[PDB]
Amino acid sequence: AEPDLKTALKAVIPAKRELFKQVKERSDEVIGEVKVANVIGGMRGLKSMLWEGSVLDPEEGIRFHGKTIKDCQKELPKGTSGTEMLPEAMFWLLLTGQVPSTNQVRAFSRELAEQSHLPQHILDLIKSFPRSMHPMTQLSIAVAALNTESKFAKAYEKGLSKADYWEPTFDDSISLLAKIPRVAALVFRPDEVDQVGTQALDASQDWSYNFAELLGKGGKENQDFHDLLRLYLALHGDHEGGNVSAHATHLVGSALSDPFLSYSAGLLGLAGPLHGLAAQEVLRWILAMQDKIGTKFTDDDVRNYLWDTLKSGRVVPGYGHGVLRKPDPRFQALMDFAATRPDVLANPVFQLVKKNSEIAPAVLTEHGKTKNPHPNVDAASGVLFYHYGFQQPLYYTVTFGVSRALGPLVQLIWDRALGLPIERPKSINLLGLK
Amino acid sequence: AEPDLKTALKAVIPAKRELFKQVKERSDEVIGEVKVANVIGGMRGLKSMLWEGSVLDPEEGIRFHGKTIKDCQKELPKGTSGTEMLPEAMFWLLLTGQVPSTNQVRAFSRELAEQSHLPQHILDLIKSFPRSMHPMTQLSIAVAALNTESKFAKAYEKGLSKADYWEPTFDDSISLLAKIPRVAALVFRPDEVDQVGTQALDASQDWSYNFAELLGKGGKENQDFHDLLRLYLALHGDHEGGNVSAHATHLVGSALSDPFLSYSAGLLGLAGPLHGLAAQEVLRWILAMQDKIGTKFTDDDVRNYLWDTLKSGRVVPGYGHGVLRKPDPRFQALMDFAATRPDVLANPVFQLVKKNSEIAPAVLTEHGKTKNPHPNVDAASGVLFYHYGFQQPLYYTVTFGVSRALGPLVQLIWDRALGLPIERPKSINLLGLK
Repeated sequence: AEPDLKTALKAVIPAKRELFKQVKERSDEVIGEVKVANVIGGMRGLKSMLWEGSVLDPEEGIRFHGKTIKDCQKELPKGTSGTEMLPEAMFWLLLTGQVPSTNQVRAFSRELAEQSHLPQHILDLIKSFPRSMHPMTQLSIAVAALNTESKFAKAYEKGLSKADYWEPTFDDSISLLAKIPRVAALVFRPDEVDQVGTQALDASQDWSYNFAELLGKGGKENQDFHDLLRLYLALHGDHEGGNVSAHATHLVGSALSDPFLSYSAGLLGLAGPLHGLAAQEVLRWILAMQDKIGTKFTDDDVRNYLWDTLKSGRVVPGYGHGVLRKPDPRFQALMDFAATRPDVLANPVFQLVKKNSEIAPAVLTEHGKTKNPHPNVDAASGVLFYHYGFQQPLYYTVTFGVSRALGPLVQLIWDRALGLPIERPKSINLLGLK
Repeated sequence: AEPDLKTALKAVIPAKRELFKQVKERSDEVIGEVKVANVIGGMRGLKSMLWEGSVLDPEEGIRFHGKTIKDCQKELPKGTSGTEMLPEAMFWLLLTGQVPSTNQVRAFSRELAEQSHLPQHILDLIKSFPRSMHPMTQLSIAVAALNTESKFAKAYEKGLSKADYWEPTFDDSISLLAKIPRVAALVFRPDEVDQVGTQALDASQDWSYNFAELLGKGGKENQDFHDLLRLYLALHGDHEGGNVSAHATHLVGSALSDPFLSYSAGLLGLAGPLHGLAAQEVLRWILAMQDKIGTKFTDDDVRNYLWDTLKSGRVVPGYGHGVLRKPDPRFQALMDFAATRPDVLANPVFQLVKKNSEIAPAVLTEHGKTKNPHPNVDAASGVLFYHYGFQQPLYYTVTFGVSRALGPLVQLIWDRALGLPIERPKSINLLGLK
């Protein structure tokens, strides 16, 4: 009987609190400059928040406590079936700094499954949504409505010591994490709310598998989709604090709003076109290209389509977000998953994504307008979901929403464990900058 | 007719765009330093965001395009009846930089009343809320659900010029502003959704009056509450960008989420105990003090209570601003309103708030820990709502929610008009500060 997640976390809290004390003695130490560029540039490049679980390496890409995507694919536990790392395990790692054992992960998956259920009022609330309501709005709303179940909100109202803030924060995070796939499934399946809302989960089986089950893609016939979904959810869990969904969650949480409310704010940010639409834009762009170039096509047809796009003044979606000298290692992980699956490699839409990734970087480099010409994770994700029958791009941010619960909830727990204060920058008007 | 609000705004957009260009030539100018204190201190004192409508003067308090609270009380238009400045007028002033005429305000009030109506699905959504759901959660959720009516979300989806982002943003802001009092009234009155949801508003009357009407406090017998409600909503509209409800709105809005979604995020922040509970805390504290000091007390009984509170390690809620060297001029405005009304002066609980404001500052100064020991607006607001029959403090943040739509929506419109980019600071881990 090995330590469970809460216990593992308690063990590493004291070293973090100590590290925090050491850093705090250097409060007065100067680490950067603020320029006008930063004030009017949405704080671009201004190092001004704390985030523990992930740091972007300029050469290796995103890393979780120093572990690369490849380190995680090897070290982190897998499901009962399949080849891919579990998001639960990624969560463990983000929270504790440590790789759980398989045994530990199975026990955590079991708790997640035991807390998956929803109050009747949430299902009633979802049933009131019109068909036209955007799925991200549905997801944000239903997550915020679960604040009726917040142990943190109740304990704060009863009186709670600051040193105890993290415990009910942790309990609400696990609860949110357990319920969010079922909420997402209900957004996917508006006509099945009563049944999907109360469908009993296989408690032996993992978080992604049970999400797949609530989407109507369970069983052994879908074990490759399960592996995809595990991988996707793991890869998208956390990417530093500066992205809007993470920052919004931190910010709202810093006023001591519970995690249901805080992540709802994160999801309202993720609903924003400049933040959660990249995977859809890419799939749309690839489909259009396929339509134009035809199903059987030549390296030249692709290469010259790219030139036509760039000479029009359009961007090539899914390329060049990064600072890296190579592809986003999250992209590479998705292509490594593909390489083992012959039916995916036989899909002409995937073949076009792959061809494009061998050709577009050189085109973008010659063209010279983007700082970095390499693919990011959004270049491959949409297509892989498309291949398994998720052919309505509008819902792809929903899946992103499920994944992006992991990192921001971890940071909330830590924010509370350390006692980080309310987030309060200082504003200035344009007249004031002169 | 004189120019309507939209037109007045278009006239001042080019000068702001020009001013923005002048500031942008100075991008490279250095205006501050970033310390470790700032990274671990929720960005405290880091001047890093833009906010146009309000700037805090260290001597005069909050100012709106350079106008004090007293400048606004004198210059700004009033209702058909009453003595107090209208929030609609304050909105005009925040948006345009200019005092509207009375005629202009009446025309804007008429539009607000004509757009107050709600879709059937929002009333169905509100009916699904359980009695236990916190009122702020209800308000945040219902505001986000109105994104079904967003002109900005639809226009972005169809394709829209970046220089035209502000127009649909403006239209969604006015629409939100028009509907939010009716949404708030429904949170106050869950048993009357049928009537309060569809009740036609008097178009000749102002925004606060019609809010009062939807709360079940319309008519001539309530003309003083109307004036209170006007004053309160005006005073709380905007207080720089750094507060959580403002910052969250800006932040989520910078990813181009529409104003319904963006202000919903603002309201999830306002639902945080560290941001929207101050009026409640103060009222609870004054009532407890009243109970303790008894029927017959002196200045010393009160003075001793203050010492007991501070020696316990507790704060005196409603006292102590971060910069300002006098009472908050928003407090003074609320006490000036009281002084005119004999009914309010006959309230024992009001008399105790006033006594405390003549005594506590000297006590807090002697004690020496509270940085500036003067009352702020939270010292007086709760009691004045209590006097007019709002006797469940749980709902006081809802009223705050209505008011705080004004400033953040103005800033969104400007963010879009100037083309401000997505808000994206840079995070760092604790190990990284070493």
